[PDB]
Amino acid sequence: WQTFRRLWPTIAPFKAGLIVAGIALILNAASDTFMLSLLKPLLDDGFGKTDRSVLLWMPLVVIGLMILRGITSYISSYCISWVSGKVVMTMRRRLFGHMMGMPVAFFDKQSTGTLLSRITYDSEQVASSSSGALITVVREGASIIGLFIMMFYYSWQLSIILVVLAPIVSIAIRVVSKRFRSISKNMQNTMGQVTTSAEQMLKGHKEVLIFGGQEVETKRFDKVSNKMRLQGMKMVSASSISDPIIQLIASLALAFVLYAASFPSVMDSLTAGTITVVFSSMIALMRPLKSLTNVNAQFQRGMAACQTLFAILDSEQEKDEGKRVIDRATGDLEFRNVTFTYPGREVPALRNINLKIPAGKTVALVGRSGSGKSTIASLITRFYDIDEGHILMDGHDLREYTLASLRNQVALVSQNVHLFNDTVANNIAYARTEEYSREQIEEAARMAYAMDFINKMDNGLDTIIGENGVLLSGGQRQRIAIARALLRDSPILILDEATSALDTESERAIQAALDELQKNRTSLVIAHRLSTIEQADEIVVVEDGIIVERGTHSELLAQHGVYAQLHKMQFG
Amino acid sequence: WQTFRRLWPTIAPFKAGLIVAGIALILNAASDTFMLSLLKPLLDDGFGKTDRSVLLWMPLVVIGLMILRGITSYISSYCISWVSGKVVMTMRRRLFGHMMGMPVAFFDKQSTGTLLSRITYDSEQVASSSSGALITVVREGASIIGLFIMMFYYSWQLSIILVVLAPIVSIAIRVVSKRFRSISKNMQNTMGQVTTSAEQMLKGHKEVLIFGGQEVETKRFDKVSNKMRLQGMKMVSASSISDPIIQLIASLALAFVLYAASFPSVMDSLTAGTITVVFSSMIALMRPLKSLTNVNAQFQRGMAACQTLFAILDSEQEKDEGKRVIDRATGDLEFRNVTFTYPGREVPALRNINLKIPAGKTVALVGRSGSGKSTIASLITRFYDIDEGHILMDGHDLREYTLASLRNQVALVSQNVHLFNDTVANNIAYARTEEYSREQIEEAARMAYAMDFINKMDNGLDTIIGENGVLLSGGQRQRIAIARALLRDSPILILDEATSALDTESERAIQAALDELQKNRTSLVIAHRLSTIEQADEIVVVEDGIIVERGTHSELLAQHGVYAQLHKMQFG
Ligand SMILES: Nc1ncnc2c1ncn2[C@@H]1O[C@H](COP(=O)(O)OP(=O)(O)NP(=O)(O)O)[C@@H](O)[C@H]1O
Ligand SMILES: Nc1ncnc2c1ncn2[C@@H]1O[C@H](COP(=O)(O)OP(=O)(O)NP(=O)(O)O)[C@@H](O)[C@H]1O
Repeated sequence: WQTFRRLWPTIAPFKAGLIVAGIALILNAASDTFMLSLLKPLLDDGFGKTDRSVLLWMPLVVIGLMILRGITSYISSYCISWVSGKVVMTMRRRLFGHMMGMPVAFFDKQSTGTLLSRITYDSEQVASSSSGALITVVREGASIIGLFIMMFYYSWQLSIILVVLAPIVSIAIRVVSKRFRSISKNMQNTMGQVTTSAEQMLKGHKEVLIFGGQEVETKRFDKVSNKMRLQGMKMVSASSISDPIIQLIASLALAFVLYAASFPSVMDSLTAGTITVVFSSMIALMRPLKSLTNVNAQFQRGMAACQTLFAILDSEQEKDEGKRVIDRATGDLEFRNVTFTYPGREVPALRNINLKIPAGKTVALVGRSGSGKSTIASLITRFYDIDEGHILMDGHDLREYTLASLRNQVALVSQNVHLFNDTVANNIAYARTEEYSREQIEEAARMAYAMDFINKMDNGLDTIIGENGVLLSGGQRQRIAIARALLRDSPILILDEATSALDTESERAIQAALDELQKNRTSLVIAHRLSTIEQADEIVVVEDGIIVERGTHSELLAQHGVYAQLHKMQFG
Repeated sequence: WQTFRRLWPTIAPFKAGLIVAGIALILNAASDTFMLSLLKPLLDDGFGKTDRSVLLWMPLVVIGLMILRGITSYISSYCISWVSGKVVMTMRRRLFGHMMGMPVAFFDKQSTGTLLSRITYDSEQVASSSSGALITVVREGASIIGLFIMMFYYSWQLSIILVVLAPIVSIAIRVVSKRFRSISKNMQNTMGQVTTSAEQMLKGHKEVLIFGGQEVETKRFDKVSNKMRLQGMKMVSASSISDPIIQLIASLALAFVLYAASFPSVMDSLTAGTITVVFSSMIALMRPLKSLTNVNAQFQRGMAACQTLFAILDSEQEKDEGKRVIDRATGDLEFRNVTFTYPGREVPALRNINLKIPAGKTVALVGRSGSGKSTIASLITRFYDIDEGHILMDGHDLREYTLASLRNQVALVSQNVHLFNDTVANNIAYARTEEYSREQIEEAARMAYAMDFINKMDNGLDTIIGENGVLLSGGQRQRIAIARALLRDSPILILDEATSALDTESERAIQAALDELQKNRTSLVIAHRLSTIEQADEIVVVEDGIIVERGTHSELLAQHGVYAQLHKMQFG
């Protein structure tokens, strides 16, 4: 029940395997009563049954076994492997999704590696536990149930020995079990870190070469790798001494039987009938119990694992939700005295900031490399659901709106763009339906000045791109990121320094293209190369987390207030 | 021997565990002969030995067992878990390193996820195999050796049955074994892909939200996850039917004994002495063999795994090597008619390109967003060890030089910069020795216009940065990447569009800083914002994979050849 219990819910839909495998167990039990009912007799009494028994019962061994034994063995493996494989893969399925249901700074804090690990490794653990362990915890479990209810009344004297050591083996084992849950848990995170250190290794290849520390890396790894072999070794050894100690408690109630057989049987009451069955039943029961211990380890490993990720899944959906779902979008972006800071208790990266970007209009964000530009940029699309103030899209605040469509009401080109490992078409197509017309993309790639090189590379939009635009120019990439963002075609379009690395001529080319389209929609462009703002409906000069000037390329320039300054630095 | 064999080398240094665990096995065997030499007698003959036997031999059961049994159980677990834990973690250790010993487009082609996976998952497999399997393949293995040499001469008649089914069970099993090696192998890659799809998930979070396809992702995952539960299930079921089929061959030679016991024993020669021991020995031998099968599975899983990564490690060190190791570096970069293309058979991204950058001089790379700029940039530091031509640092070609110091002869600021998850200090410090003076960095961060914001954020250089500069501005990051690259202080410095996203004023600030330092060293700056080139010792205008103009801001401008064009587009 309880934690264990809370896991049965996800196993429930798969219980058909549990039962079918338990029924397979039973049938092999029957196959044993018959295999005993032929093997021992033809043993010594062999030349005593050499005719009728011998001959006529040979084809019943091959059939008794093949049929029952064989088909039942494959009934067990059959339904057991199945019940686990599904609960495991269905487990990791549930996390994956929950993971991305973790909006915000979650992904900011911990290394992606630890998360990645959780899916892979943690799920696998809880898997083995559910299947093979439930089968034996109920098998050797029911074996212990029969032997204790047997010695119970059948020999109330020796059962007064079981009621002195049963609670002692049970308590000593409950404890070793908690250190099992724990040692495995830590064993997990460790495995997780092995991952992280491995990701960095690869992700940072370029660096690591000129870096001048490939070995500094080797070192970091050896330390983590090792902390793994020893993390686990820690548990395995803890489990090894765990067995012989329980043998002690077993060999204790059993030796107690020998002490009461020297005096109490020499007082009858035990005789050669009970000093045979109560003792044989003792030396027997200690075996299935001293097996349930060795497998308990594995059951814990997984159980503990369940609870780790049971919890990670029980975490909080950083995806707060509103209600109002809109399909239309006149991009009437508006937000007042919105103040903002990142992980809670620190110093605001954006103070009392008021601003309105009416539909069709183009508002720009320029300021010192460090003012909340990119911040507010991403803050529009709720990535941080605010600090204190009001941000509303058409009179309605982001919250009033459903995160879902809200984010469907905007296209973006993040300062540094991230891409996938598909085809050009796709990296653009993976932009809402993931399947539009070959036209839209053809067009988008063109109205993004890129159809020329797309076509230069064989396979065109069908060409495989570098994992995160690795096998091609950043400009090319950026353009493509602009492509994607342009094709989607939203009412509110944010281009966070979308020019970043561009052939000046090519740049201005897009600029023209932009003007042509953005002429209707609401556009919020935030770049540094002023050249692409001189003709914006309004420019928001912002420094040190706070806005300082709203004006036309003209007003600003004339005003000589830090914008002008930058427009001076413009050249020289 | 062979593949299996080739793995023993890495297990060798750990064989002390193998032997100590085998000696522990033996000792438990002796503990069994004595446990039989007390348990059966006190069984029925209990009230027949109720005094001397009973009493005086009880403390020898508790000691016989505790001592031998207990200490031997912990001797087995002890040395076995150890031998594996080391061979596994030492395995993944060897790959990790080899992995980064894979210079070039390796990391370009396949998803980092697959590699990451290999370490984690593949190593674990070969681990279990080595330990638990070698123990039982030699245990149940030697058990089969004794039973076959026994029935051998002891009953040459029934041994003429073993020499009819032994080769049949052996061949049927050798085959199931190959499908074990295979099904596990594919099972691996699958697990690998589960990883990749999971990485993308997280890495692409930002996207995936505005993306508008969180569920498209869910779908991709379910398909891979599932392909996993079924990949493995495929093997497990294949193993399940594998057992009952071998039971068939066993139940075959055994039933043959019953057929020759009805007529041949009824011809003596077998009688009730041999129709008891040869048959008992038969029904016995089929058990340890029908166990070696079930564990063989696990042994294969790992064996196959060894060979997968045995090979991945046996791959080619894309790190070709030279000989000449230099410590000094007057940055005399020089290279003629060097042509270059990427993955072999395609169209050159750099043609006959000749260029010399003499020590102290500053050569710039500008051209259309698509010309081999970043390419040659990275080509200097050998990342692609060339196509056809000559690139030499001080008369000596890159090859003549040792990759090692060669890359130590240069500092770089890649178009898009990659960072780690340490402290500011470190992301800069991880730049050769990984431990310099607090000054150098203080200075580097300053002479990189960044000490101001570094100090604005609490903990300063001791502050924890975002996994790959996530929790701070790209400008800030870029500057830091410049920091790192600046502190190292090399003779040849390449700044690939190092300004990318910078506060114009801040930009020019660095520019000044650059001039001050680069005044002595050899500097190759390749940007787009021309403003930071107007005063370069020479500007290399390059378009469509080929150079087209070498001249001063002046000559070029005056010449009116595509450079001027760009310098016109400069504004407007
Ligand atoms: N995750 C974070 N945690 C704390 N502070 C942050 C975080 N992200 C950004 N900041 C702060 O916000 C500013 C950087 O972000 P932002 O203002 O969005 O950059 P940006 O406008 O793109 N600047 P730049 O890239 O230099 O043009 C600085 O004041 C940072 O200290
Ligand atoms: N790994 C690669 N495999 C194949 N082609 C590549 C690869 N990397 C770059 N290219 C080609 O080389 C050019 C892009 O690289 P490069 O010329 O270095 O960019 P760049 O000069 O930095 N351009 P930009 O970033 O736009 O200023 C294009 O013609 C690409 O198709």
